[PDB]
Amino acid sequence: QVQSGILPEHCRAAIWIEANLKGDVNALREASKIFVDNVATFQAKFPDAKLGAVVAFGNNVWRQLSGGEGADELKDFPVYGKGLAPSTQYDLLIHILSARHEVNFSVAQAALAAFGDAIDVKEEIHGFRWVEERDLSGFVDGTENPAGEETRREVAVIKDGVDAGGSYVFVQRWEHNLKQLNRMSVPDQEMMIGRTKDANEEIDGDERPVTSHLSRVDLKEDGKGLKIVRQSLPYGTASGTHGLYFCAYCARLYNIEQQLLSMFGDTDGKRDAMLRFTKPVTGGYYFAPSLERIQALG
Amino acid sequence: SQVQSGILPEHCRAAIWIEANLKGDVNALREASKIFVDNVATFQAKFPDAKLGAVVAFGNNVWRQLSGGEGADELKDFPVYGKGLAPSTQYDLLIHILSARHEVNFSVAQAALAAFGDAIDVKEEIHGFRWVEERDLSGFVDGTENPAGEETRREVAVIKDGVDAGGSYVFVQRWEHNLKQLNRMSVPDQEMMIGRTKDANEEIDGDERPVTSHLSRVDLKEDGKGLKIVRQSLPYGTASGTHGLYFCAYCARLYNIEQQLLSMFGDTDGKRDAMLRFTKPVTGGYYFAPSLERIQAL
Ligand code: HEM
Ligand code: HEM
Ligand SMILES: [Mg+2]
Ligand SMILES: [Mg+2]
Repeated sequence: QVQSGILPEHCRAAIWIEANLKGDVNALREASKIFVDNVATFQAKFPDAKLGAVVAFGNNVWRQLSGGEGADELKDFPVYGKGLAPSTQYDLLIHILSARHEVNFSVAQAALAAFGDAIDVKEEIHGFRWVEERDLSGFVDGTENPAGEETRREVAVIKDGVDAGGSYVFVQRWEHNLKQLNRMSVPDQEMMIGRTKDANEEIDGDERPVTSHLSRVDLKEDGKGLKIVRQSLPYGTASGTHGLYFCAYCARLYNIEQQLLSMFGDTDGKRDAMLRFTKPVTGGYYFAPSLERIQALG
Repeated sequence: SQVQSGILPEHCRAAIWIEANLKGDVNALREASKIFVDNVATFQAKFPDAKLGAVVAFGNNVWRQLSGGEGADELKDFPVYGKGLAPSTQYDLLIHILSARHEVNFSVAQAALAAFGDAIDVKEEIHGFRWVEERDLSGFVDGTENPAGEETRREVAVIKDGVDAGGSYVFVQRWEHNLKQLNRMSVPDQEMMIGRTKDANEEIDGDERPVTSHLSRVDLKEDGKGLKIVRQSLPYGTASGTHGLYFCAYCARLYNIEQQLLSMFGDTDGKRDAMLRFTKPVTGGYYFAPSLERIQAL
């Protein structure tokens, strides 16, 4: 029932396509069915790829396609920090991930064929897992991410109601200034992230700055962590633009927003220390329906 | 005389090519090249399962200065062929990294950039990927008649004796495929354009294909002896944006490559390669890849 791209762990490669609707919103109905059917066919042709994909929709298009039912939390991505985190809300998100980039590429071509000239691609980003699953900063990325299908479902997949089997998705492309990073001592970098670099051990929350990344995003409400399922990957070229393509799924948009309010100064006036070397340049919220809901579009 | 490690490996899944001009004193390339090949050895030691190789190669002007004009008798700036049908974008430095792991290639690319630093101006960085069934993005298998096995590939690509023993000539040319234009062609028309059948990759007899077919352009014999080259080309690009083939070939004789270019681009018999109906080259350069010992003697 859940779209196949939310739950797989440890993908080696991904493709994200962000697009605006140029034509009739009804063109997205048949296109989405064709695409998720294509994904199933590719899974059968390439069983070792552990392929999955997600089609997700921006607020205005999803309100139209759903007749206003459900997706109670969905909204256009606002700026956070009054503009520190920009807003680039689009109509359509396609997320493809697997162990084999060459399979992802074929699936992306299938997606473009399905939607045709109804969509205007705003960016297409090819993510790759780097050495030791580290972000390009050199810090391991993923350690506290929900692990195993059971917990990942609990965090990311809506349990009941009209949206059962769906998920909220957030995507935000960051551009790393690695020269600025390399000007910082390793201890300074470690206090910026909140974990040690080589060994990847958490620095005690009582002993690290409240601006450290972990202090910004490891949030609890009455002892209950506001968890999300991250699917982020490095992207780019060594000599040109490079960074992290951040992607997160959650059964509640709330959990993602609270982390963004924290990181970008809205909650307590303090900003994530990572902004000293990297910055976000896109941002969008999308709703990923269940597969049954996609099939019911037309 | 040891060959650089990136010339001979077969069926690499991923590559990075960096093309750059010299910004500073050519003498800066001496230590930088020695650092780079040492870095390559380090990454081979750290990631034995990547089966990494790399090549540093030099354009005519730079190499004439670094070598004092000795050897590399065939090296020259890449000319335009076909009066401009093949454009010329001769740069000073080529770095070619290939392996089983794109993420290791990326680290090696970063090492190259750190070693050469501001002595170079990067003109393009291209990330190649092997596609399904080793097909070019046109859908045709690419590599079938490439020299196979270390012994034959050495014979074709690696200079055997003299001052340049262990070295090789390199040609790189980036192509931009118009897949929409390709898909307007019937499969039989496409097969007459290439000279092999599409699905089964059977060679079409030379008396059964047009003289403009790719194979008729490049499968050249002189007194019965084929003018062989070692191709390392890979697909590159995004599904929605620029995509094509990054063509790369190694040969102990630049002559073999040039004869094929004169054929493809109309200079030999007034006919040109049928592939120009859907794809076009947008860069072109010749480089000399010295032996590893010669790099140590820089
Ligand atoms: C440049 C952008 C980012 C980079 C390089 C980055 C990197 C990291 C690293 C190195 C960790 C520690 C290891 C781990 O547990 O995964 C981490 C953790 C985490 N990140 Fe980020 N991150 C970025 C952006 C974001 C954003 C935008 C959000 C949320 C809106 C976020 C949410 C989280 C969460 C929830 C954790 C787990 C914290 C914990 O419970 O310990 N990250 N990230
Ligand atoms: C868009 C650019 C190109 C594409 C898509 C392409 C594709 C192909 C394909 C599909 C084959 C047949 C399978 C094989 O034997 O590998 C082939 C063969 C070959 N290509 Fe190309 N190629 C391109 C450019 C070039 C260039 C620029 C050269 C030479 C300068 C070249 C030289 C060769 C050679 C020598 C062969 C082997 C021919 C034989 O002996 O049968 N190719 N190529
Ligand atoms: Mg924690
Ligand atoms: Mg032949």
